[PDB]
Amino acid sequence: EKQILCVGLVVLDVISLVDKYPKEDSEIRCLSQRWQRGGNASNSCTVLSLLGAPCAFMGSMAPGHVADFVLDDLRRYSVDLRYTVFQTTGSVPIATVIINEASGSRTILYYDRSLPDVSATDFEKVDLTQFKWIHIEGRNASEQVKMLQRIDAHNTRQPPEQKIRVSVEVEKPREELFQLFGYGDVVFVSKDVAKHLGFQSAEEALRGLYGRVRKGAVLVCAWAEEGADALGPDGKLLHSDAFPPPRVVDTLGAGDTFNASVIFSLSQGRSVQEALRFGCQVAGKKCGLQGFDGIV
Amino acid sequence: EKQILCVGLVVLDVISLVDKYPKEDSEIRCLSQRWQRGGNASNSCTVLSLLGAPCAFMGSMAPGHVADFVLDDLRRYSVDLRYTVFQTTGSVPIATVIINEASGSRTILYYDRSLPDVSATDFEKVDLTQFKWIHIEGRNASEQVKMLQRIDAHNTRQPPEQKIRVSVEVEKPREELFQLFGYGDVVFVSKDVAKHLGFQSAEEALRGLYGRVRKGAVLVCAWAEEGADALGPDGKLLHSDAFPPPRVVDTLGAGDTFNASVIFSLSQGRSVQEALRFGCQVAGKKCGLQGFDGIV
Ligand SMILES: Nc1ncnc2c1ncn2[C@@H]1O[C@H](COP(=O)(O)OP(=O)(O)NP(=O)(O)O)[C@@H](O)[C@H]1O
Ligand SMILES: Nc1ncnc2c1ncn2[C@@H]1O[C@H](COP(=O)(O)OP(=O)(O)NP(=O)(O)O)[C@@H](O)[C@H]1O
Ligand SMILES: OC[C@H]1O[C@](O)(CO)[C@@H](O)[C@@H]1O
Ligand SMILES: OC[C@H]1O[C@](O)(CO)[C@@H](O)[C@@H]1O
Repeated sequence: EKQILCVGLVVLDVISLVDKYPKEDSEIRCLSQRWQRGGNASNSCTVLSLLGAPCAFMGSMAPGHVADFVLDDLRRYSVDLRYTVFQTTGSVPIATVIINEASGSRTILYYDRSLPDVSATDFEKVDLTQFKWIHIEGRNASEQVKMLQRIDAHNTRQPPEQKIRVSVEVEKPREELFQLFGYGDVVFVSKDVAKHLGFQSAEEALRGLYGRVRKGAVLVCAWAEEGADALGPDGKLLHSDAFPPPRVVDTLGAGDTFNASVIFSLSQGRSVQEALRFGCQVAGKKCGLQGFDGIV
Repeated sequence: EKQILCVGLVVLDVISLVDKYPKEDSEIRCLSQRWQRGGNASNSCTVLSLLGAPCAFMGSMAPGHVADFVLDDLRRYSVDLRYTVFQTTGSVPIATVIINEASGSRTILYYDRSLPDVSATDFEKVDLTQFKWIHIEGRNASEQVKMLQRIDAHNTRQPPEQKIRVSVEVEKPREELFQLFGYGDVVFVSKDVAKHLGFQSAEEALRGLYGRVRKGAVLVCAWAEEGADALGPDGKLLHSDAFPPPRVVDTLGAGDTFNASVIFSLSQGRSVQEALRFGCQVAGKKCGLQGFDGIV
């Protein structure tokens, strides 16, 4: 089977579990603290690997002990690391994550460490014939548009059944990312992006943004407890309710779990309605568990 | 001049500066992140060194790069490290500190790493003749009571002007620490401890706890924006208003700055009223500055 490639950034999540959300200006004893490999596209590889899809991760890396921790972790999941881009400057970014044990909330303090991003030129080296699906985590959009253009160009020269399917995620409310709406077969837009653009529900977001996707695309917007919606070319609004666990313990990476699961379901040939439901079910199962392993 | 000894624990503060206090379940970009040597008694040594008092720090240490960072930092301040207790298990504890750039608040998530504490037996090795003042950060009280007993025993055999002056801090609302109230010439009790015991002001706390200190002792309770109070044997309540800076930027270690400053003022022979005022002034100056260096 051909692999699913994810392009994005691995992050070191340094996770502090507390029994309540820290009141400002207090001192609180943490229940525990752990390191966990993170990053959106990186977490999606974890879930795709767990679901049984061969996959490859492409991101920048800076050698060192943090590098070794996260790369060792990806290897444990049998994620193909062929296209790691080693950088000679900067370092693996760090996210300081507070998990409220009472609600499973996650609050993320993020700190850029100036690691250079994967470039269009880096991407030119990928052997596209190896992949049946390529997922791109939106970050340095002007370069990513070039990567997406290279995939399109490849696709024109292939039969309908050998075309690489493409998804993109637009998760941060940053202007430069919106151009990515117009690329890919599947476009994931976050609730945060939606709300930043003045939309109040997944349905408003989809109706209000659909005109920006490429002809034939499916636009997907997950909305936490309210489930997830999608809108395709036929104009039909699709929805799944959320499937919460009996007790929500850890929502760090729930959206990434949703994304990977939708990608997997669609790549298996399932309908958008089915993918939305599967996505919500796996994400909801993940929320009732620490980390990712117990989803299967 | 004889030194001032502080017994306590060095902590690595990993500090994230943000422009607002993180809303639960959000993602926020940090303005910056830095390492800073911390720990109560450890921060007090920093300030005493800056004020021009020769001092020594005694705490547990676990070799490694964190150790090297904090020990190198203490050496920069010319703090005597003769009595470092090297441990072969556990590691230097880590405090994850969120500083709200808008208010200077500090919110501390603390994570024990099972480093063994300094013991009464460790303390027996100290050459008491070297010190004119010994400050003890309240932690493992049953052992610390033994250290305090050894200092008392030493003192009985010395002239009034060669007696070592002693202070203790009771900062955490933990039962085992309250026994320490009955030791030392100067007893610092925190606002947090006071409020945990049902007191609503520094004055209520002092009137309500004075019966627990040893005959002749001065009990001190700092109350942030409301200044600091003290109560000695003569029954007179003493007070200084706070001296806030024009802009409060960083209150991490303000209490430790207050403690060190009161200790310094008293060790120089100043009155309790003067020490309280000096303590409030140096602390307030420290609050308008990142870290400690600019206080002098
Ligand atoms: N609290 C919850 N209860 C039940 N299901 C949830 C909950 N939160 C999220 N989900 C499911 O996860 C899907 C994706 O959640 P999303 O709103 O994308 O969270 P996220 O902030 O992107 N997670 P993270 O990857 O850490 O950023 C939602 O559509 C739900 O189906
Ligand atoms: N916001 C403030 N404005 C002005 N002065 C302050 C302020 N906060 C503290 N101070 C001064 O610092 C003294 C000690 O503050 P305290 O209430 O002990 O804070 P703290 O929580 O122990 N600091 P830290 O060492 O990080 O735990 C107070 O008595 C004041 O004199
Ligand atoms: O992108 C930074 C952060 O977002 C996440 O990927 C969650 O989706 C975290 O794992 C990572 O630390
Ligand atoms: O004791 C743990 C924490 O308390 C402080 O000493 C402040 O008084 C911090 O510097 C340290 O990280």
